[PDB]
Amino acid sequence: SNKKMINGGTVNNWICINFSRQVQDNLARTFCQELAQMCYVSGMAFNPEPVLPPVSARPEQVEKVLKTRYHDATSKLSQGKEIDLLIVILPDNNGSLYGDLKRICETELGIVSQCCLTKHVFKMSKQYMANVALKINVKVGGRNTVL
Ligand SMILES: Nc1nc2c(ncn2[C@@H]2O[C@H](COP(=O)(O)O)[C@@H](O)[C@H]2O)c(=O)[nH]1
Repeated sequence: SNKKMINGGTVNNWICINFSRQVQDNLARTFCQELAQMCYVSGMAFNPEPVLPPVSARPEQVEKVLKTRYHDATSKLSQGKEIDLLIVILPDNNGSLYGDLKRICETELGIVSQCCLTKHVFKMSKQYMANVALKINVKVGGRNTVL
């Protein structure tokens, strides 16, 4: 048996930010759609569409891009609703970007985030997607089986 979802969590509102120069907008878009689909069919409630389309940013602007995109997306929601998930596409080798990302999301924005390496965005294998869905589920309060 592979791990599966016991209780599927809910992602009604999400956005994507891309930090890889090898990834065009449409590919980030397509990647997130496949991930959203996997999350759903695994047992989550997961909106097939993001609050805002993906945006591409330079790692040097991590603080600015995250805070601005967070503000703009949140202001788009019905009053009192909040963003459930940020999906981040990042370069295979990213130095301090991963850590910066997590510190900002954890301690300033208070948003759940899922990082995805460029290599996986190009391959988009079903096994990868299933694994990332499992991680997302736990992060938003769902529960998975144990082996
Ligand atoms: N743990 C960790 N993962 C990283 C780092 N940089 C990129 N990643 C990628 O981020 C993914 C995990 O993302 P998370 O689930 O923490 O949002 C891993 O698959 C890994 O490929 C890093 O510095 N530390």
